[PDB]
Amino acid sequence: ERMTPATACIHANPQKDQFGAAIPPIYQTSTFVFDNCQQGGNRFAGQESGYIYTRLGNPTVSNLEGKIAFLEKTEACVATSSGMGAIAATVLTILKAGDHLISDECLYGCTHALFEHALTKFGIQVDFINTAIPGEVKKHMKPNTKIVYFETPANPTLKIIDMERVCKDAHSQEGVLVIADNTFCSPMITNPVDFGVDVVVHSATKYINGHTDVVAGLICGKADLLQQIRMVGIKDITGSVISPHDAWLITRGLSTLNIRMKAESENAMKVAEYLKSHPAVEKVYYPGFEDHEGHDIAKKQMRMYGSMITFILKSGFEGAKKLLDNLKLITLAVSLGGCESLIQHPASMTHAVVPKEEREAAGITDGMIRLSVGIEDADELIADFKQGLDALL
Amino acid sequence: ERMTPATACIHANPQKDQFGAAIPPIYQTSTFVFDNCQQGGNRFAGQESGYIYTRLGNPTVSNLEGKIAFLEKTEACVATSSGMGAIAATVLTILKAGDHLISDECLYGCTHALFEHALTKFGIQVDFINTAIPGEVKKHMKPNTKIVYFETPANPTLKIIDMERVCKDAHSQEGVLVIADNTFCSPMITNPVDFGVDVVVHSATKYINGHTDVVAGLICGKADLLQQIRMVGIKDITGSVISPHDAWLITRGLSTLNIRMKAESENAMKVAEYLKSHPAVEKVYYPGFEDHEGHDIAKKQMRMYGSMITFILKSGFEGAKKLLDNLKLITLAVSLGGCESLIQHPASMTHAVVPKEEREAAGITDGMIRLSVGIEDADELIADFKQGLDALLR
Amino acid sequence: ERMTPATACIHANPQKDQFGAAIPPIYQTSTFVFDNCQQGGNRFAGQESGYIYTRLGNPTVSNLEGKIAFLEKTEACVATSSGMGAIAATVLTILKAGDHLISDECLYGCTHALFEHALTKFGIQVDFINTAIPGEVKKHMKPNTKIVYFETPANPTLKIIDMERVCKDAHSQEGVLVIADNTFCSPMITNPVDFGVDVVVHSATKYINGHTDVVAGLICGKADLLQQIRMVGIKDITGSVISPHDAWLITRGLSTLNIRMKAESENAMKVAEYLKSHPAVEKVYYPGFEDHEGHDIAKKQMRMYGSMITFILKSGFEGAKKLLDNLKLITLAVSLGGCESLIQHPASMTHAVVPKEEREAAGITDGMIRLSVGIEDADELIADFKQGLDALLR
Amino acid sequence: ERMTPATACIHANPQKDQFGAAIPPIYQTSTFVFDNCQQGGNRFAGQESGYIYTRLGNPTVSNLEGKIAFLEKTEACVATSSGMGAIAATVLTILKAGDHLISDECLYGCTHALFEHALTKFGIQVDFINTAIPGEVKKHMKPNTKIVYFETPANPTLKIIDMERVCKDAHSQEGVLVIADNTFCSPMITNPVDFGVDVVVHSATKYINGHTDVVAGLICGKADLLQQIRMVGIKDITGSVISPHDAWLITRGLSTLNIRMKAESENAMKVAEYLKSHPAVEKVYYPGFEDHEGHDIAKKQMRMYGSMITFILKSGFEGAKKLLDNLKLITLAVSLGGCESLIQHPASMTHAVVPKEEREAAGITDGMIRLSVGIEDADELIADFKQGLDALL
Ligand SMILES: */C(=N\[C@@H](C[C@@H](*)C)C(=O)O)c1c(COP(=O)(O)O)cnc(C)c1O
Ligand SMILES: */C(=N\[C@@H](C[C@@H](*)C)C(=O)O)c1c(COP(=O)(O)O)cnc(C)c1O
Ligand SMILES: *[C@@H](C)C[C@H](/N=C/c1c(COP(=O)(O)O)cnc(C)c1O)C(=O)O
Ligand SMILES: *[C@@H](C)C[C@H](/N=C/c1c(COP(=O)(O)O)cnc(C)c1O)C(=O)O
Repeated sequence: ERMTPATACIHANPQKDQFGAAIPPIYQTSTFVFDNCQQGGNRFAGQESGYIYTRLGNPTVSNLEGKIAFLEKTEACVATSSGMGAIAATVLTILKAGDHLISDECLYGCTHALFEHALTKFGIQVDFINTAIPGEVKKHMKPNTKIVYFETPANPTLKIIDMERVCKDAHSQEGVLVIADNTFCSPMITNPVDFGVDVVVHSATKYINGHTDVVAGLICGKADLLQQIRMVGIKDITGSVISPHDAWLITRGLSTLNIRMKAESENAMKVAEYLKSHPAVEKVYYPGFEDHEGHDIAKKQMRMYGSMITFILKSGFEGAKKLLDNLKLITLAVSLGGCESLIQHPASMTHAVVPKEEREAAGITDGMIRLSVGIEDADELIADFKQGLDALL
Repeated sequence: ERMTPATACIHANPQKDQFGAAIPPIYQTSTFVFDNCQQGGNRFAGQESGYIYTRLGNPTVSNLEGKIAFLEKTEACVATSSGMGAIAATVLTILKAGDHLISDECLYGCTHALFEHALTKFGIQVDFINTAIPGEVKKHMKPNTKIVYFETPANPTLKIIDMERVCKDAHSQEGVLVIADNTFCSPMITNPVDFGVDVVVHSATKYINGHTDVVAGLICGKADLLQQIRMVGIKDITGSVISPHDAWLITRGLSTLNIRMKAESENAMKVAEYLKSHPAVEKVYYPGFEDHEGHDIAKKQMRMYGSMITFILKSGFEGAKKLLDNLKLITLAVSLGGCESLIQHPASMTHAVVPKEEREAAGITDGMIRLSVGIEDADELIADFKQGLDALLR
Repeated sequence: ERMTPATACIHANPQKDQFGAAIPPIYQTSTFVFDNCQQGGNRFAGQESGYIYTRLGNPTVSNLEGKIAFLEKTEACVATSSGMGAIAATVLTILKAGDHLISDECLYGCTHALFEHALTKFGIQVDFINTAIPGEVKKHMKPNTKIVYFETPANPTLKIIDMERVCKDAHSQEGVLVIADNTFCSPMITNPVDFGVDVVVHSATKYINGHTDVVAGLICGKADLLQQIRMVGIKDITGSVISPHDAWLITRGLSTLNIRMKAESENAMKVAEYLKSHPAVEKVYYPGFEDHEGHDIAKKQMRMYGSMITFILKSGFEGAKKLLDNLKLITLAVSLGGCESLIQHPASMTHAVVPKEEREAAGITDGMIRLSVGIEDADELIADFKQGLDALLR
Repeated sequence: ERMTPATACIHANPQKDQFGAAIPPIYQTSTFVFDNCQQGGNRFAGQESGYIYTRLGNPTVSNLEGKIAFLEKTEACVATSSGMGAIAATVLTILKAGDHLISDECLYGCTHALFEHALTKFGIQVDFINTAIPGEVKKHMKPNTKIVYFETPANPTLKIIDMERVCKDAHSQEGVLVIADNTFCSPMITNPVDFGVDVVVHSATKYINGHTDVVAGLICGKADLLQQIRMVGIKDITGSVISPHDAWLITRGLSTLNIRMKAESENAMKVAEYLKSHPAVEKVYYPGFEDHEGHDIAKKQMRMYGSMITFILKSGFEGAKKLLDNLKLITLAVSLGGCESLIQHPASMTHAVVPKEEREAAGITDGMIRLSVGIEDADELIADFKQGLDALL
């Protein structure tokens, strides 16, 4: 029986330090000494194991990578210095001028901009579609289609996508890679490779680190493709090299990932249910609600329903600013997945970079408020909302 | 009068900490709290100053950036998580499928690969020329030429390039950006903008940090272009986001940059002179040599001659391995610019990724050794080469 | 109503950062700049707030201190660079040659040594008694008695001490300080001041940091006494100055203290129950057991029963070694309170420094094993003991 | 021939990391795993090498310790979490109630308080004398004398003490240890064991780290005494355990110690000479001046004259505040030995804790200004003083 996820966030990929250090040391070194020239030339040629230089690989970073690969059930993992770097190192390794990419239209704002404006200036063709509609992916495929990409639940509407149905369509022609951004679930909730996904990416800045003090990304997938991503996407094209110090903080944060995800999902269900019945609140989105579109798909793909909640007030945008400015426990900031509860307004903040018309076509409204529930006491979270919401009348 | 470089590497871009901290604290935070929504919306719309999220900006990272922009005399500076990321974020922001790039053919191995393989699969045209030769730049210019790129002294031959000349040729046509990789010199030795260069990049992993423990890059230039590089190159395309903890370490390392560069240059002159008169050595490339090509150019562009030394042994490849395997003080590893002296063999190590014929055309032979001298005692360094070299011969 | 402990370990003592940093920066600075001399002179004379020098105070260290003082319900808290430093700075500030100290005889090995050997060469009188036994405290009180000191549950037998009782006896004479080492419980399980305790110390190296990567101590109590401990115990006598980088890591670790203590206590109840019914096990000490001595006292003093479990194998010393050498998931090392489960053998390890007869008098036998349960899957933990224990027997 | 000091601040005590890390990794771990119980019990008994727990020892900390021991030419070194901790762990390991200590009266203010008030309440007898006067030490010895302690140059007057003469006197009776606080020189300037000193201490917060961001101390001396200091002074009495992260920063700072000390001493000579001829300045103290008392002893004991300068204005204390408040490059703060130049006023700042009468009996006046010169450009340092001093007229 496979080591459980609970035990594995601490003990997968055990390290062997020469002194028996309980916590493996931090390899804050840019470079590694060769014993002789032959060894150096063998490593550079890929003929001998061992380290060379921190943009190419680092033992502290590998420690984190093997733990994550295990938790995602993939052969390998490549760590980067930001979720965007993980995304970009992946798609810029795979694609070239002439290729085609299909993406869900509801994405993190910066990923949407990368696909709409950067890839298209490098000669890559992109389609933005609703990949939650059965059959939509297959309808937009062309012979040169190389990647189908999506986020579920989506940032920030929490739209659910049936991953297995998307993979069926994408893999109905040879040579297509399906990439899922699994940031909002984390590996404790979902393992996208279960459903046919080829590559899984994360902003490790969010739940995996969980402590709001590290910006970093992760790429999980087959070893041969990830070796290409490492030697092309990381080494030359993005240069998104994580600091070994930051990787060591993420391994530290990872050790409480299982207890954090459970506590945050439990609190989120209580908070979502509270929000739903407040008279000032118009609509609440939470994957665990039975009336949430794709709830049955969500239950199939997610072990817990997450700590992300998106909601709309009956007083709209102006209502959203008043509530948000008057919260006393919940913190006003972007990002998510930390131990403290955060909240923000996607149309003027995380998704302001996406043109309104594209926002709204994807279901992102100007009234939406996006909340990431931490591990505070749930009654005190509810009480902060009550006081803030009662003031709206 | 302008704050000298010797004071500025400690005191340029002074910070204001609320507690008066002598060393400004480490902002190891991914996100920043808004006082109210209007302020957050305003910061995202570029209408109000203040911070948002570390991929977009961070106060510790800005501290290092302002210090480097001052030292390079540029309006702005963008830090990244690797010298390659600085190069990539810069050229991927500027160019688009269909553009043309001119580069010196003698570059760091990974940059040459970035240019030869990655840029060309994205529809960019690239020519590798000898920009040190009068006329080559102007002859290769095309209507879609956007960038002229070079390193001087070059990695690893230490070829000197007349920057003023290259800039006048590149800028004889409108809309061309000249980009210089100033890593081997550091801002203490050269400020390439003095010669007309538009953008200056660095692998801050080398001399600037100077302690062999951080991988990071810097981009220095005008505010307009660097604001585009930050919003496109960093934010979307590379995601080469420097760690605030590493930026703080670079700032620490930067405070001794002036005394390290001086001490390393002084050592390097002694070591280069010793290598040049050793019977096992065919050739020594050092910018300080009076005979060497580009010496008057190197002298006009460099305040010090640097601590890089490249040399070729008369016994070739096999001789290089024997010497590098028997060195006891000098450290065998890639990288450079640290306090400890480092040495390596470019054809099988840093430049093994470049096809042999491109290596050979750029003067990278297989008898070539590259050395980065640190701040050890110069006599102990020369004695390590003496025992290593004598054994080769005897 | 008071902020709950579950919220307070993240949000008590909120900081105000000038940039709105969500995670307050690391003040890794030794010294602080004065705006003018008067201000500096005023801060040194205790007449003006603000910082001076990190041995004397530091904003990152104050952040952790205010968070812990809130969690323990004390006016103040002083952080140190080790649990021993917290103990030493406290007792070396209070006592002077000629004073008398009463301590429970069952203590952490190094504290017992500090007390038995160091304090006594400095002219302090020390008696080690069983403070869990009615009357022993009052019977040993002398006119010069300054301190009554204990740990509950005790390291490593987990003996429970009725704190309210000990305090009423100690405070039946004027001028006595009761000091409780609350490391095994953490502020999430017990607030010893609720029972009349004056000073609470911790090895923050254990549960509070909770990630096995920091050595640090805390002292919690009244502002008057802690101001003396900071100006004498820390500043001159121990020089146990915590690193701001480590304090920041402790603050990070503290944010999950509530969910870790709950998860570890829940696991520990399951693991203790399994050990108790295993035929190779003679005895299991766990505060949650309904039969065990001091259970109603433990229940009144502890919100949770903790994750420490101590047990004795019927095959004694040789059996303990075999079991500890064949465990595959539980980690053999000293320390405790981390996310990973740790185990060790007190008579040859943490308490080997205490003369055998003192160990034996305090109930530390050589068949005794101490376990600190972490947050792994409870069934995997029990399966590691099952294979280890079955092999012992078979 | 012994590795030079220049080379040794980088290369003494070379480490062997399993991956060949050029910069040895950071052992930020509180504890170490035993391979078996027997190994654990052997280490605890002092019968087997290897690590146990970070208050007892740590590989990153040992790296720093062996580099320092080499540079000081002592058998061993114990690192602590502050210079005061180094001092206290040493004297509290050696002494017991009934013992006697002789100290120079001109000391860092906090050391003076430790000796005057803490040791005396633990039954230790202390004499404060001018140890620069030939014969003074011997005159105050008693049968129970265990330690003779001093600082040279002294903080903050820069009084010079003939170490060899002090050691002769102290070692004229059996069982006496001479302890020198060598913070103001650093091991690049002086190695006190050359002159008979038994134990050398440092505030590594100053020059050795040299970057004003770490508080830490160092104890250098024979292995058997330092083993006692480690197992009693550090383990139980002070608990002054340095953070491995801070030890790794100090090894990093140490690598530029030789170039820093030379540049700071060179700048200091220029600054002291400038100050000396300014008409607003009454008196300048600098060990390199030929009229400095004990100049000949200083030349004998110091390879360079240091970067510390103490001076007095003809406008006294009020003059000192005006100059100090108007310096623009020099930084107003306590501490010293960093890359930036610092300045402070000892009577109201570092030595305010010492009663006036004791200050003045030791030569510390209310007019003294203490300056620690960094590596800025010397003309710009002089120019900051010129503008500040000219304003005093
Ligand atoms: C992280 N998104 C953030 C921050 C941008 C404002 C959020 O929505 O608040 C993110 C990323 C990019 O990862 P980073 O480069 O910021 O580490 C990638 N995927 C997802 C889903 C998100 O949310
Ligand atoms: C360091 N002294 C300082 C700081 C106190 C104000 C200075 O004079 O400004 C010092 C110490 C103590 O070392 P730390 O505990 O501060 O690391 C010990 N010896 C000397 C000579 C001094 O100066
Ligand atoms: C590669 C082996 C290391 C190194 N040169 C690096 C370097 C770069 C890239 O900087 P990063 O390694 O990504 O921080 C860019 N510019 C120059 C000139 C470099 O030398 C080598 O040892 O040569
Ligand atoms: C010693 C082997 C470690 C540990 N107990 C530590 C501890 C201390 C000391 O704290 P520090 O190790 O200096 O941070 C003080 N109080 C208690 C109760 C402790 O347990 C052990 O494994 O028992």
